[PDB]
Amino acid sequence: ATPHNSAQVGDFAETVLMCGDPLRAKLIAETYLENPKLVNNVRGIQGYTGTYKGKPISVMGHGMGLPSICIYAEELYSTYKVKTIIRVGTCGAIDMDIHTRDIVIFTSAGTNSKINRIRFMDHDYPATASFDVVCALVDAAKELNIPAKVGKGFSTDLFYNPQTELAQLMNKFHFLAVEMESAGLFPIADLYGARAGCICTVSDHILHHEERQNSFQNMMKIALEAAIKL
Amino acid sequence: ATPHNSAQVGDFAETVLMCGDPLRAKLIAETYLENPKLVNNVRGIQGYTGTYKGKPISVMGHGMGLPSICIYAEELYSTYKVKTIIRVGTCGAIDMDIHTRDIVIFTSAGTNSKINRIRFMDHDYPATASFDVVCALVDAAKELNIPAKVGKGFSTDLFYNPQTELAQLMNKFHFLAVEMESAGLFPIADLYGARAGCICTVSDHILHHEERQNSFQNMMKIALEAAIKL
Amino acid sequence: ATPHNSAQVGDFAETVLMCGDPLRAKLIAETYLENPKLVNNVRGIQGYTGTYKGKPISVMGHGMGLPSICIYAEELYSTYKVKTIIRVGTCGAIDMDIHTRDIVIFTSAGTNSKINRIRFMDHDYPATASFDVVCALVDAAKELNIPAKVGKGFSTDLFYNPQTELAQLMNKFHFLAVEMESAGLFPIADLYGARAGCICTVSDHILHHEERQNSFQNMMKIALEAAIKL
Amino acid sequence: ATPHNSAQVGDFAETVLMCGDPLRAKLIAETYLENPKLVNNVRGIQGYTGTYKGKPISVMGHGMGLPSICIYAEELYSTYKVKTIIRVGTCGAIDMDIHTRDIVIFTSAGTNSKINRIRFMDHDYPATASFDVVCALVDAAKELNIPAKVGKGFSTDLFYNPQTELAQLMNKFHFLAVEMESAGLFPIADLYGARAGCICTVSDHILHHEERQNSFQNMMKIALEAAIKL
Amino acid sequence: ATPHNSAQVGDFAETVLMCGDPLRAKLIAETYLENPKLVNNVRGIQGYTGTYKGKPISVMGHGMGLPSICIYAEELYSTYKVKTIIRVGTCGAIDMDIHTRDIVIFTSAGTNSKINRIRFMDHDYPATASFDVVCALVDAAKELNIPAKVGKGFSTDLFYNPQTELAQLMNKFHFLAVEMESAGLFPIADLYGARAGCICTVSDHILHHEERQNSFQNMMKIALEAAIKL
Amino acid sequence: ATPHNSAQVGDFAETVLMCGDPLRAKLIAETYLENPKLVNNVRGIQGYTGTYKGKPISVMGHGMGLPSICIYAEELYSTYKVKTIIRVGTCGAIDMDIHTRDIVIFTSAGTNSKINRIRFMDHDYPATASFDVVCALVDAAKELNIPAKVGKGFSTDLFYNPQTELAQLMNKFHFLAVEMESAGLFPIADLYGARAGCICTVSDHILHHEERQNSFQNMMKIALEAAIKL
Ligand SMILES: Nc1ncnc2c([C@@H]3O[C@H](CO)[C@@H](O)[C@H]3O)n[nH]c12
Ligand SMILES: Nc1ncnc2c([C@@H]3O[C@H](CO)[C@@H](O)[C@H]3O)n[nH]c12
Ligand SMILES: Nc1ncnc2c([C@@H]3O[C@H](CO)[C@@H](O)[C@H]3O)n[nH]c12
Ligand SMILES: Nc1ncnc2c([C@@H]3O[C@H](CO)[C@@H](O)[C@H]3O)n[nH]c12
Ligand SMILES: Nc1ncnc2c([C@@H]3O[C@H](CO)[C@@H](O)[C@H]3O)n[nH]c12
Ligand SMILES: Nc1ncnc2c([C@@H]3O[C@H](CO)[C@@H](O)[C@H]3O)n[nH]c12
Repeated sequence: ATPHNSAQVGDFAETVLMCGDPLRAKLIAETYLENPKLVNNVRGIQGYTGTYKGKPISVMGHGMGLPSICIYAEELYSTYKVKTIIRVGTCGAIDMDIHTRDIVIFTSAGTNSKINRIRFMDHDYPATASFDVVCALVDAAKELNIPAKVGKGFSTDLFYNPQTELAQLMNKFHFLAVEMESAGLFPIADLYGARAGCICTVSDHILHHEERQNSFQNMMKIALEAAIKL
Repeated sequence: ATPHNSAQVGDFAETVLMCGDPLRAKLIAETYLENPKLVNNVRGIQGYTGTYKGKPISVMGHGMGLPSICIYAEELYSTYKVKTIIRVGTCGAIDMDIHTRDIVIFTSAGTNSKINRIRFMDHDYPATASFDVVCALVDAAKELNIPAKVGKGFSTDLFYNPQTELAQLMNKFHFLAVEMESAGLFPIADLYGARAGCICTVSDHILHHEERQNSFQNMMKIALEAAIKL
Repeated sequence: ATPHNSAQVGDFAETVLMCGDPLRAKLIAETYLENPKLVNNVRGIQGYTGTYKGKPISVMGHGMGLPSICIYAEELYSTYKVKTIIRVGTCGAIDMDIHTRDIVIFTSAGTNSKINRIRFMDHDYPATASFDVVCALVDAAKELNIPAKVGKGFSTDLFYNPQTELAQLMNKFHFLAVEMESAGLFPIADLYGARAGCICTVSDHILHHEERQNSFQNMMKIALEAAIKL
Repeated sequence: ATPHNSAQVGDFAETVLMCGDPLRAKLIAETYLENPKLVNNVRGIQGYTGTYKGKPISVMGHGMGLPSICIYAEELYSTYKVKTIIRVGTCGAIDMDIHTRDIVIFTSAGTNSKINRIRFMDHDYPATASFDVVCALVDAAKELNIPAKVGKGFSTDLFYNPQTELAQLMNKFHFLAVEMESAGLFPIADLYGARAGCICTVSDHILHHEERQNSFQNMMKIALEAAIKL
Repeated sequence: ATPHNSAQVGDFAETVLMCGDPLRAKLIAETYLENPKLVNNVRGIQGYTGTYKGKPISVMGHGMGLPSICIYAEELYSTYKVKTIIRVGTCGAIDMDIHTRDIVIFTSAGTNSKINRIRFMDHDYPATASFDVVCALVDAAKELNIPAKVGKGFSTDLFYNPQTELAQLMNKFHFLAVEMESAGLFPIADLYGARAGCICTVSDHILHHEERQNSFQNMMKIALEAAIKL
Repeated sequence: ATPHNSAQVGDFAETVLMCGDPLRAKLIAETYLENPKLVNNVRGIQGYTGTYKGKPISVMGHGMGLPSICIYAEELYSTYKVKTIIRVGTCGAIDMDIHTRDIVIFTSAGTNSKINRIRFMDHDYPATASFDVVCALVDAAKELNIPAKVGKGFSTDLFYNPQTELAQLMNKFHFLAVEMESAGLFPIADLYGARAGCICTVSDHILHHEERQNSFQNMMKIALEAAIKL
């Protein structure tokens, strides 16, 4: 149906969990979904659809960077009529009080990208996570009683950032972590009157980089349960 | 103590409700606070401190525009050691599904101002409301069972906006309303490791402008109760 | 008539003196105007109209910041058909040769605001004071023989400026002082084919902060006489 | 060795051909390389190393978008000491005189991304292809006598571009096609004193979208031969 | 002494009149100066020094565009210790009330150039003419009783401006005319604590282009007399 | 025919060599052209037309700066129907491996100017030299066996650059030299579906400034021969 998706309308669940790593998405499909079926693998993207506790749910990779997830997210809402996209994955801690292996739920995401300024008449668009998804993710975290920090994230265009001072500036403003997609995903959801959210497990710390899967499985539990709540 | 505040450290409660209209703040102090005392009136700003259900609370005007509230907010967190600032007031509906007299709770605020880009190395800072305050405001709204829409707000520098197309662009992205301070307030709270939030009652609709105090008193109830919860 | 002015067309003189402090405006009305009448107090803005040496003249507060004065100024020219707005007030010296208590007449004003770029296709708009008003203010200063420095001003959006290097950069370019409205006022006057100007008394020095009312009364004399000349 | 590459220094040839589609890279490795060995598959990126006409050569996917290829390209030059990266792939024709199935060799690439402005003090960096690689690609095209258009490319951040007028603007300036990586790749090569180039086969036309593999195999022949020449 | 001036310190008068056309400068030197001597002709720039009513005065071309006059102006203030530069020349009327052959005295100049933003931390620098020079030029105009309009000018980087809407926007803001140097000249004078001004004769109208030398000689009279006053 | 050219269509050859210095252009016309005739001298621009090895060719000055060459270049392509403009001249070495007296052929040019962003919807336009002209210039250099470096150039708006760090940033990215026109010339050629190129002789080094005509005559030989090839 699309240049990046061979699947047809209906093959994707109304709720899709996405992570950058396509192999991670395959793993997630085999590990948590029941009767998972490969619905799209254009570009090895590993798009699957199965069920969790009886409900339809899909998992697919989204690549790295705002331009990448923007392609997939817009096609999903627009063509495959998806309603909710929960980004799942890793990120780099910024705040000194945030440590590796911690779980973070984004309320919103800043960015050094130009995409949102392009779509918003060169103004400041607040890439905000859908309050529904934020609440569902936090409640899931509370019900499962899994500690999770909630707050600002930062979607960078440069994993290897030349502006070495930015890290400290963000720490002063208490940004929790850095990843590379949220800032792009959120506004697209708004455009389609749909929902988006993000939950990540800190894989490294950018201000002083210091059992890893345990944190990941917990994050997955939260995303999954939150998906059902939604 | 400051160029805009005659009061001294301790005169202000750790939680302050602020609105643009200084007379509105005087009214709020006389109407909802017990034993309200004028603690600052530099520039007729009408800063009062009293109690609500036994707890210390202050109300003060903040003028109109990001530059204005930025002055007051930074002095409060920094000098008067305030912990929470809940902006209370009016705003203009953008979204067609939002009508005059509706109540809106901001998750965040976009802006055509340059302030946040100045403080954030010319990047996109997501002016986000403190998740605690957003939750407190929403729960108060739920407990009081008062309908309130939650979502993106927009803090403009131009009440009379030359860019007449912006209104429709924002409606496409589902921004709820427009006011003139939130985008400035939120980042300052982050800088001081403190909290900020905003709740407004739609006084007009910018896309087709269509009992007004009733909506205001309800909004005040929510802000007040949320203040206690915090 | 307007969301910020209860007065009607004709209640305001064709020449209005404005300052940020509403109480200062009340003081000015009681101290220099004859038969002053409160014509607008929406938001405690303290708008009065009286006469000086027989001629009709109004004084009103304009709040702090470009967004604030922009609201008032545009309503005045547009709705109340005002012809001349002379901003009166305080400011912070930048230039080392300018000392506290000095009087400054702005030829123009720079700014870190985005407003003028928004109204001028993202280009450099030179927020310039009306040559008539500049001349009237300087001549008044000469006739009264009151020393006054004439030159560039700077309208900041951040009273508490994070960019601490800006102050020195401006001193190198010989900006006289900093305030928070002129840059917004001037272009609006141009749009309405009307006039605007600004005269301030240095209340503090930002590069080395070092009887204060005496300087203020002198500034007021100049503004007042210049108003008559216009 | 890197967060995105499991391989070690020496596993990659000094010349690497990269395309967005990881499956395409696997295909290229199986189809044109002799004794291809998977040297990196972190994130299913499909990184192989084999030989072409006796010389060492690697092929790897780079994902979609500037942020993506920027990660891979910088790690390759920096860590794996790669000297030449030739981007191979598809693109969308812009120019009316360019038709689907045509082959294009980029002299340089424009972009709506902010990455280059971030690394170049907010100025205009001309993302230029290494003259050596451009010449090698063109000579290969001449020696093989395969028609190929040479000129400007455009690396977009938005496959689905909101600014629908851009396409025509680019056609007026005679940009040949649009893809999503070149603009990011070129400057990185410059930084490492290394080389980069790009050759694409038009898969679609954005101004009037109108046997496809034949054009692809030809493009591959050129890239491959040019690699040997380098 | 400089890469663009063969003359040495002292060869130039402290007051220099400059125009874009080098032949025009030669003409001005032969027509109004007594005992004019060629002090610099690097690049055929036609730099002369002579006397007017006994006082030392120099005239030199400055080429077209901000980058050009910026070179000459900075070398003059810095190396040749010039104190006052009065730009003399032609310009294009913008305002409908301004007609060809009219004379205009710039209070300041806007611009679509990036130079001032580069030297002013990306903010809005108000390219303002030295109040002394503006006054000297206006008084000369009054004493000679030669009608001259005073107000905003615009220094464009594009004589052939792609943005065809700008002309009307500027007419709404009442910009008097357009030329290509003032915006660059003024800030440089500020930097050197020196003076600069500009007076032009409208040679064409950009909104409806409609004896020409007569207007020029009048403009020259004003510049010359103003030079003596300074 | 134009405000800057007295000549008429046909007076200029389809190939024109341009340099900033008008006297240099006169010299070039007298030194290398046969039967050179002055076809335009508006503003002492020194525009000549003659023949080289029997073919029609014109040489004209273009002043200093992008705004300047932009005027001349656009009039030439548009009005005088010129097909190829080869910029000839001097420049300042940036790269440490480039020394005074070296010859440089630009593949493209970066810039701190705003012109290209104005004509390209505020995006990154890659000011690229026509591949034909680059090839013709390089082949001429090869056939004459005259060493010449090929690569990125930088067209500055500020000969005296306040941003002293830029020089080192450019050296890290391996920009060869700096001049003041190329970035403006290239995009104009693209707009008119015509060709442009640039070849310069390093007159100074900006990172450590260290027989000069010999290098110039060699550069001229290359430009001239390349002109014939085109
Ligand atoms: N410290 C970090 N910085 C940027 N991105 C990431 C990530 C995520 O993984 C990828 C970068 O490695 C990308 O998809 C991003 O979302 N993990 N850690 C990161
Ligand atoms: N439609 C509207 N647009 C912008 N601001 C406001 C407001 C609020 O009141 C003031 C503008 O009238 C300002 O403080 C803003 O926060 N109400 N309605 C508004
Ligand atoms: N040093 C300073 N910086 C900025 N603004 C001001 C002012 C004026 O008073 C207010 C800031 O205190 C604001 O209205 C501004 O115009 N005085 N001194 C100032
Ligand atoms: N019309 C088009 N627009 C943008 N990118 C592409 C492409 C390439 O394929 C991906 C987008 O589909 C991305 O990697 C880009 O480089 N092909 N066609 C394209
Ligand atoms: N309509 C116009 N637009 C831009 N510049 C000018 C000029 C002046 O002459 C040159 C442009 O022709 C340049 O130096 C500029 O200052 N005259 N008329 C102009
Ligand atoms: N180091 C340098 N920096 C900038 N421009 C130049 C030039 C050329 O000569 C003029 C500046 O002197 C201008 O036309 C530019 O293209 N030579 N050396 C230069």
